[PDB]
Amino acid sequence: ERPILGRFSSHLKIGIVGLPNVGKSTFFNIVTKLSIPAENFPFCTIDPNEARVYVPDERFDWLCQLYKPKSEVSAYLEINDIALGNAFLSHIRAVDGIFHVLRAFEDKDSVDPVRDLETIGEELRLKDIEFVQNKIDDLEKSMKRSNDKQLKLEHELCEKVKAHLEDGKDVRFGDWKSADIEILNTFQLLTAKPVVYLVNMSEKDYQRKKNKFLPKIHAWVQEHGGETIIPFSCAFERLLADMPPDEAAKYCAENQIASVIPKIIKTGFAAIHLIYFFTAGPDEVKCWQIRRQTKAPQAAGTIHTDFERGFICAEVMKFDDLKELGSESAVKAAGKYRQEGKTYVVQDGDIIFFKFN
Ligand SMILES: Nc1ncnc2c1ncn2[C@@H]1O[C@H](COP(=O)(O)OP(=O)(O)NP(=O)(O)O)[C@@H](O)[C@H]1O
Ligand SMILES: [Cl-]
Ligand SMILES: [Cl-]
Ligand SMILES: [Cl-]
Ligand SMILES: [Mg+2]
Repeated sequence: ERPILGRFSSHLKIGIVGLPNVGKSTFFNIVTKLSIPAENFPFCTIDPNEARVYVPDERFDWLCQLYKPKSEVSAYLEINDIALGNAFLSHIRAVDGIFHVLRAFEDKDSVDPVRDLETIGEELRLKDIEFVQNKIDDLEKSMKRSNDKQLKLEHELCEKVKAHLEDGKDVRFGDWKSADIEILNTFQLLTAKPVVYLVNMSEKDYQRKKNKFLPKIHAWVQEHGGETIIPFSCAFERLLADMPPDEAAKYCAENQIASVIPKIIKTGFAAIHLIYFFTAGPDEVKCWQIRRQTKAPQAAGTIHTDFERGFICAEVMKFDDLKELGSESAVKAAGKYRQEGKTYVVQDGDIIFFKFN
């Protein structure tokens, strides 16, 4: 319903945030080892702390089996290893979502995730108050010399925002009007950025699917957003990425265990409000990355500007209808090759051909 809280930008990043020595770089290096080579994004500089990972998708893979196309193109998630400090917030402001890593395994100076959640939670809210407060000063200083309604509106929000933060809540979970969000998105505020909780634990805990700290983390999250908790073992994953495909498959069978990195990649990608639509022929099958609540013309623009400027229609078929009926010819036969106009919001998984001029 409401507009999305986050920057109206193409190149979205997710940051690895957490207390020191909980698994941040060990998780990043697993991610890095699975990354796309930086030379394949020639328009971008990929710093050593940055990596981009293919978003795995079973629907995408099925479309590659069907068309057996010449070019298979995936979407990607950009993950940023950050660092806790002050210059910590430079790297943290430049991302659009947080992999909040939390330590849930015993050492071999204390072990507690919910305490670490509070430390970072509080530390995040405080530096947002610091941000809001300064613009609160700058606004009312300028309102002395101007009668601008926008200065008043921005001032009213900044007061309501600081109330929310002092009340012990994150800007992300406020009940904001559409126009408040517009102003909020200018501020790039830390607690406006979405979180995916990654509970790092032993390989034993992970495989057993039980952990002493998990119910205490889980119940806390329900009281603070209800965001996704993915339990994972950083050691197991490190171990598993270091071994080749069939050794991994033998290991996964014999230990009755499986990697959750794909789920982590998928969940992070969705959590920062990205989706994609497919295009699919023998030429290529490609995932077309877009923000949620994107209308069909703006989606078409992402391929070629003309597709938007002279937009006629988007010829869209759902994935479920293609896998069921076996081919596009067959989907057409059943009158399921729909035709959508300029106010059609694109669904994740839509397979689209655009008509224009
Ligand atoms: N599930 C686990 N079991 C055992 N050891 C682990 C597990 N997860 C992480 N570790 C170890 O704990 C350490 C965590 O450090 P690391 O992953 O480098 O975080 P970091 O990047 O140092 N965070 P920061 O200090 O903010 O830079 C590593 O040396 C890991 O080997
Ligand atoms: Cl850094
Ligand atoms: Cl440092
Ligand atoms: Cl097209
Ligand atoms: Mg690190």
